[PDB]
Amino acid sequence: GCCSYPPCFATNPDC
Repeated sequence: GCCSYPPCFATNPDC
């Protein structure tokens, strides 16, 4: 998962 990449985590802050 791209959870360790800011913009991706921005769409998934729940990670």
